[PDB]
Amino acid sequence: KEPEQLRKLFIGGLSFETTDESLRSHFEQWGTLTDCVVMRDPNTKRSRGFGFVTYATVEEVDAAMNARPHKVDGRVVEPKRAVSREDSQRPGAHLTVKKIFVGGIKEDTEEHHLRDYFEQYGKIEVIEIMTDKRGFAFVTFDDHDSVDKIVIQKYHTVNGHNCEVRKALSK
Amino acid sequence: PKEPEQLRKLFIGGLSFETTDESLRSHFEQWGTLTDCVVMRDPNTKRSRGFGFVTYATVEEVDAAMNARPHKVDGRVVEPKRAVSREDSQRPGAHLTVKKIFVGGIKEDTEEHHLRDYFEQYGKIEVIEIMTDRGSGKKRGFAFVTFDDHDSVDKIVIQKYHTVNGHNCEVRKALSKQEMAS
RNA sequence: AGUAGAUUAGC
RNA sequence: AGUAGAUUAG
Repeated sequence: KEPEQLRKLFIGGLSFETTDESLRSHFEQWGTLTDCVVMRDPNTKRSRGFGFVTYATVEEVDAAMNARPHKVDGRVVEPKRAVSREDSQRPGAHLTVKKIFVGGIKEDTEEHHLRDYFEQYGKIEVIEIMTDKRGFAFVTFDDHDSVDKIVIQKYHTVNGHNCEVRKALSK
Repeated sequence: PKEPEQLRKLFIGGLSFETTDESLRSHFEQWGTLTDCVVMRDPNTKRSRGFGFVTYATVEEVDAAMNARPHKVDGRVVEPKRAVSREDSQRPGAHLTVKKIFVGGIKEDTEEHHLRDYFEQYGKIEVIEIMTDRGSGKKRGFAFVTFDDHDSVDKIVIQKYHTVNGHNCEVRKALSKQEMAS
């Protein structure tokens, strides 16, 4: 089957009223839910303002993301690809961005190589190979979910060779 | 439509210093087609650095090569391992040989057969141990699995996600009680 | 002494 | 409390 982590969305900005039951009845419009939970404060039992929805298939996850915007219990909420507990500890893991850093490209790698591999994740806006070639490049998408789909994957083969993918940064 | 290059690549450690790209190739193409084969050399001396990489066309061929250990290349037994990505190679101890993994993030209803059901596919299991807290009696949220061949572990840690009992869980090479307090 | 690729952070 | 799951080191 497909790994649980790839079938899970993080839902940001929940209302205090939002429950496992209310969250479920909304997001089950886009598929079957293997799990649906609001994270609550262990001591107060207040909602902590976010939850998780898990579909049976990644297709259903994709459908829910394609049906943005999402309003739950009177509140616009923010669904994003669920970053694993391990990757969540890395700085910038949770930023909403449209641009990725691509490092480890070989010297004969051209722009159409990068386009051929990254098209599958979403509409590409801009590709820029760094010149001085220094072995890295930048790709800009029009939808942050395109980036999120990319960084939850481990390997990326461009022109027959692995390369590392990171969210592009401000500093 | 291939399989990622990183999963098709083996690190070959301990090469004879006379081994070349071609001699390394003629040995390892006995187990399949090689999309690449290289001896790593020092940039200034051009001398061999004592290790290389071979990449097969399919991971199936990688498995065949690993199942044919030991491998003697140009008179010397070499040590082939799953090629750890440059990114993962930067963390301490990434290349140490272990048969035992730490498994963290298992739910309270996760049983011993759940762990065995998922990890069997990587190799013969020797020992599974779910950690229960003394003084409380219930599960602590992690476990340990011991395999019979380190390559089983190496095949596990080059994958990203591991769904045990319907939930993701993290896998790390196990360190000793001493090594951890440090 | 030894078996981890290093041209993987933009003007 | 209010947008990252600490029951993830024996």
